[PDB]
Order: sequence, then C-alpha cells, then structure tokens
Amino acid sequence: STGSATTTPIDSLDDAYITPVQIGTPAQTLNLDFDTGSSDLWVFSSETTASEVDGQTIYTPSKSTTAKLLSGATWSISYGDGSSSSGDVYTDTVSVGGLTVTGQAVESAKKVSSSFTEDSTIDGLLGLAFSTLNTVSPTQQKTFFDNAKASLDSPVFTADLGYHAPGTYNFGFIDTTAYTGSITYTAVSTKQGFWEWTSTGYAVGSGTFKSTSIDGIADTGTTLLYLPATVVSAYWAQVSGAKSSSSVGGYVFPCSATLPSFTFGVGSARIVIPGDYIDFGPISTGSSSCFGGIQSSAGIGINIFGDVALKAAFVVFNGATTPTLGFASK
Repeated sequence: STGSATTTPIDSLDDAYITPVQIGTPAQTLNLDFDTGSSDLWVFSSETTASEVDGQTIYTPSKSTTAKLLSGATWSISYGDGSSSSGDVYTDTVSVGGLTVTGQAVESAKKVSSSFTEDSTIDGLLGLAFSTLNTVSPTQQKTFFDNAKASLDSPVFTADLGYHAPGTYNFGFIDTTAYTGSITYTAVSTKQGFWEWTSTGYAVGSGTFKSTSIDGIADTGTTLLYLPATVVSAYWAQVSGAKSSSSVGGYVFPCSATLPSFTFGVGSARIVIPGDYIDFGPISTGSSSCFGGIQSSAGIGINIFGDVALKAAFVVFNGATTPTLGFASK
C-alpha cells in the first residue's frame, strides 16, 4: 500500500503545515501537524476542556462506530517550545492520503496549553519520530508510520514541504519526479528517539564550505533551523544590522536587508536554503525589525533541522531495519 497527502502552510510565514487526516467511521477529518520530532498522534476532541477549544475541529469518539477506549491509558507530552497537552486514548481507524491503519492509538486531549488553543488551524499532531518516544502509559503505543510499515510497498515516508506553498507527505514510495539530481542518504541514530543525523558542514551565501560535523534532528514540527552559536553568528555576520536580541528571543535583522543563502552538507552533497526562506517577517505588526529563520540551538541541547531547512529539500525518512535519511534538491 501507499498514501499521498497534501500539506499546507497554516499562515503566510510557513509557521507550520497541516495535513488532513481521516479518523473514525464515518470519517472525521482533522487537520494535523505532522511532526517527525515526536511520536504521539493526539487530537482536540469532545473531551477537551471547553475553555481550551477555540475554533479547532474536534474528534468525537462517541460518533465513531470503530472507536474503542484504550482502557486505563493516559498520555501527557511537553514539547521543546514549552507547550503541552494530555488526556486519554482511543483506538480507531486512521487514514492519511488513502493509506489506512486500523487500531491506531488516537490520543484524545482533555487539556491543551495556551499555544494550542490560540492556534485555530491545528487540530492536533501526528508524530512520526520513533515509537520509543510515545508517551502513552502504561502501554506505549506505535506511531501511524510504525503501524503502517509492514503494509507499505517500501518502509519509507517522504516530506516535500513547500516554501509559501503546499507540499506533500508520501507513504510507502519515493516519487522520483519530485526532486532533481540524486538522493543522498546518510546514517541515522535512533538512540534519542529522533531522526538524528550528522551534517557534514555549512556555507554562508557564496562563501567557502566549512567541513564540520553537526549532529541534529530532522524535525518537520519545528519551524526554524537551530544550529550551534558559532554557525549562527557566522551567518548573521553577513547581514548588515543583524543582531541577537535577548528581549525578542533571537536574531533579528533589518527588514530592508537582502538575506544570503545558507548551505548545509549531506555527505558530499549540498542543500541550499535560499535567503528568502530565512525571513520570518516583522517581530510585531508594522515593525522594521524582522525575525531570523536561523537561530542558535544553545540551551536547547540539540541542533534542529526544522522546516526552514527541510523545505529546501525532498526528504526521505527510511524506516528500514537500519533507518537512514535521504536528501535531494528539488
């Protein structure tokens, strides 16, 4: 089997991407944030505290003939951005882009943090990191991909995120028309539960390439590119007027600037992030200070190849017995 679904930016900045997901019988379609940095499929629901729901579409398990309470199971998650959610668990039928999993753990939110409530466009998350990170207790549950894997034509999914445009998540096949050149594959460590890999270096603009190992995670659920402070400083030093603002919470730059590209290495291959991808617009409406899309990972504890980086590539998440990651230009 295979599946193919379009993923759509939630706003004009590509702050996140939503993908329609069919849950239950008859189908209830919710728009979920596919997140390769976590491993829970959780949804706003009929059980979510009413004051914490503001415009989201909810899953109502009582209206699904295939829903079954997973008795005794609870979940609770906190994300790297400080947001959180928790609740109980149902199993139900879940389909993405024509690919159907029966018995998928659907984690129903009883509580969500402010950040989720305030974002009307995201109805929940669909985790695509390794199932060892799943928070369901006392019986850890498998991700959608893990459940689908054996049925897939090939044990892979691909992320093809658009810049200011829709893109595609495919399951079970590699669309050879979706990228240019060849795909370069690179080793993955699953020791922390992430799609963790080592970039071979970087360049700023038309500058020379610096060969240096950068360990980080491929994370579709993080907006920006978070890298070591050395790398980030070297980038922003090429933008006149750019500075790190402790009050704003990262590097800002004059909105009048033209940003240089940023290149990262995948083996001997190179992915180029155009300068425009690194512009996240005014820090507040009407401001002439703009927020940068490359930020320091210092104090996160890990480097994160978020959407800024991933959207510059066609990315293969290879879930074979020894997982690997593939990157191609497009």
